[PDB]
Amino acid sequence: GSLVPELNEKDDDQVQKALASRETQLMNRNIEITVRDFKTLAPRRWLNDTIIEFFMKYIEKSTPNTVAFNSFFYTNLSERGYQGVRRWMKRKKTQIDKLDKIFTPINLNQSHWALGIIDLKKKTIGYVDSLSNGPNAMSFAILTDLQKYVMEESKHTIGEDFDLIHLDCPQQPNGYDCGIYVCMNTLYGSADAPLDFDYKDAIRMRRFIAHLILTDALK
Repeated sequence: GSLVPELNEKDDDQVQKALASRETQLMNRNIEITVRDFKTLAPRRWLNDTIIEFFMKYIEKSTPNTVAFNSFFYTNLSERGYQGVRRWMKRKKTQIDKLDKIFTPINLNQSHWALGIIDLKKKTIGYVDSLSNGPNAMSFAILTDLQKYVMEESKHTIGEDFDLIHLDCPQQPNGYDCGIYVCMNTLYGSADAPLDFDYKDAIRMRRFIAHLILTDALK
């Protein structure tokens, strides 16, 4: 089958409109998306925090027993430890012991977008990068932090024995589609699907998110 649909002509045009539009509110559901933000979905552009946040919340609402944190989660966890993110789970109206997965979009050095996947059932923490040179210091750190997070959040009941892995995923053909690939990996991860997508699937993602935004998908 396929996880990212092809838009019908009316839906793809609505997107086109909004992209060529000069308009301060396409959406407000607590994520306000503007044409300015929307335009980062436009082709060849760097996807911004707001659009990731949107997609993440979409995934949450469209996936049982799943939490998909925004990109500021990892920044706070990294700079301030667990104490800097200790209420974030409670705010999700759930408990960590009651989840299948936890997604964490990661903005490395403000440009490079990557993905952390905590799979509580599989007992793994994966680092997924679409511009991967291989294991490195930052990926190691990400895995270590996410593990620490699990260990704390769970009041030290789970996480200490998790497999800390580097998950292969499809590699982007350019230096700007990181955001999209993160979204792609999140969607697939959420469906427990192998990360076997291609670049054509990825470009369709841009239109899809755009569609989702314009159709008030979070509602």
